[PDB]
Amino acid sequence: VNSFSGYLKLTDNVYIKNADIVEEAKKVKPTVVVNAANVYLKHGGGVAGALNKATNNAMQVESDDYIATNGPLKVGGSCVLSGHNLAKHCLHVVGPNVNKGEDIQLLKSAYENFNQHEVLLAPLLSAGIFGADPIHSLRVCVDTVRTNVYLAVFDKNLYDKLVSSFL
Ligand SMILES: Nc1nc(N2CCC3(CCC3)[C@H](CO)C2)c2cc[nH]c2n1
Repeated sequence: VNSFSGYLKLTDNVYIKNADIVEEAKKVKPTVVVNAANVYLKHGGGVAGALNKATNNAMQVESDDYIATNGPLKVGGSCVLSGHNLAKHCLHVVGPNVNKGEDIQLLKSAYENFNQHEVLLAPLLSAGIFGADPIHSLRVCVDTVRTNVYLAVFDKNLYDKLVSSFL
């Protein structure tokens, strides 16, 4: 039993909800919140920009130190950093950005990072400003993640379309 509330159960391990991931994180304080990161951990917009704003830019400060030490992530890769006031940890995961020409096959690799964590609150990778089809992203998530994933979907219209079209 965990503290996630009001989710629709999609499969054995995947749950979905129409919710702002920022407000969901602040209420649940999950062990792991997933950020829709880029390789430079520059959290300017989308889910990343919103999560960082909620940390009063502490996420960005921590991220800049991480990059200065380690260099950029790989597309499809991840790193674990602090969750600040939102979660114990933030798993920064880089899904491919279609608006940069990045290979969509890397979306499966991106979701594989979730399997290193027993329970996660996450957005749909490569959705929103990353330019991929959120329906496809959900399919890859379901077919790749084996740990317990709670998806927060910001747009109510998109949430209903995801549910109604789910196979
Ligand atoms: N669950 C959730 N998702 C977010 N994003 C941003 C927009 C897209 C649609 C294009 C990509 C995704 C929809 O879920 C993911 C945000 C941003 C702020 N808060 C959020 N909360």
